[PDB]
Amino acid sequence: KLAYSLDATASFLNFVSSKKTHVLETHRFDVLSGGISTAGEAQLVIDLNSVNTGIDVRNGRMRDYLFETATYSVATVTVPVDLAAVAGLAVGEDMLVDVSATLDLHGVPGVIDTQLNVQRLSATRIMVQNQSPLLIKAADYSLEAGIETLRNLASLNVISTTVPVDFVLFYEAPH
Ligand SMILES: COC1=C(OC)C(=O)C(C/C=C(\C)CC/C=C(\C)CC/C=C(\C)CC/C=C(\C)CC/C=C(\C)CC/C=C(\C)CC/C=C(\C)CCC=C(C)C)=C(C)C1=O
Repeated sequence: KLAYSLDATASFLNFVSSKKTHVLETHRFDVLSGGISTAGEAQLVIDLNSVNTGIDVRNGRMRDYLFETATYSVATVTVPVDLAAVAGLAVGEDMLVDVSATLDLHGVPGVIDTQLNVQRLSATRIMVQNQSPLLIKAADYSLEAGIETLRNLASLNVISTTVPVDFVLFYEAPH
């Protein structure tokens, strides 16, 4: 079934908000899962209820009014992968992989065309990370209404609708 499992505790995915005059804050999802099937389909499942902004009231507002987690508990990324290309990586070697990754977020699947860095760490372990800075536009996933609700709740003049995302994921073959 699975050629690789996500090492959930070693892996992270962060996103960055900006409010007011460039007050940047990096937030995280504390719970990720995933794997790569023997049919060559890599998946990352992001637990939207695990959002961590450092502020409990804010976290609650993001769950309820932004992601609407009672409807959308998770966001799922799916990426076809060449398992032979990954297998052929020497220990320590990297490769760039151009992907059309599907992101299912907030009830709107969309494609992220980006480049990933894949590096082999051991006979069983690989590290996968965004090669380049990666931006998500809220409006692409019908999240701009959510951001406006957050802005109003916090009495802010402006919150940016463009959100950088960074991740470092570790996938492990069966040992
Ligand atoms: C009381 O406290 C409060 C405040 O502070 C005092 C506030 O500021 C505020 C105001 C609030 C804010 C400033 C926060 C506003 C929040 C904003 C702007 C964020 C909006 C978020 C978004 C638009 C999106 C969030 C991002 C995600 C869900 C991540 C999506 C995931 C992405 C893009 C990753 C895609 C993955 C890939 C391309 C590949 C993944 C790799 C694989 C599958 C492996 C492949 C394998 C191989 C081998 C190649 C409130 C309400 C408050 O209550």
